[PDB]
Amino acid sequence: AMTRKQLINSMDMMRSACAPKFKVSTEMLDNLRGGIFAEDRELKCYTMCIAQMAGTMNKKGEINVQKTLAQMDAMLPPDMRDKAKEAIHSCRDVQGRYKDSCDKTFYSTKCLAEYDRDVFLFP
Ligand SMILES: Cc1ccc(C(C)C)c(O)c1
Ligand code: NA
Ligand code: NA
Repeated sequence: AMTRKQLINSMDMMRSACAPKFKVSTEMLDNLRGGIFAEDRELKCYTMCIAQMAGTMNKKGEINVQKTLAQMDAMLPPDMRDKAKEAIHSCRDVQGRYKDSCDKTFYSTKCLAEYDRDVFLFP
C-alpha cells in the first residue's frame, strides 16, 4: 500500500487536476480535506471530479461501492484500510437519496468524514 506521504502526494495530484475546473478556493479545499464541507455547488462537483479520477464512479453517475472497496485495499496505508472500508459500507445508502451525481459524491464523502473524523482525508 502507499505510505501516508505517498497517499498525500497522490491526493495533491488529484486536487491539482480537478480544482482548476471549479470555483473552489484553498480555504474550501483545505477545509474539505479536514472534514469541513462548504455547501457550495462548485465544491460538490469538485468531489465528483475527484471520485471519477479515483476510479470510484460508474457511467450512470453513481458511486461503484465494489470498486471503491477494491481501491482502499490497493492504495490506503493498512491502518486506514479496515476503517475506510467499514465507513464505505456504513455510508452505501447515502447516494440513493440524491438524484444529482455531485450531491451523491458530496454527501457520501461527508458521511465518510462523520464516520471517523480522525482518519478521514480527501483530495
Ligand atoms: C460509499 C462511498 C462514500 C464516499 C465515496 C467517495 C470517495 C466519493 C465513495 O466512493 C463511496
Ligand atoms: Na470501523
Ligand atoms: Na450504494
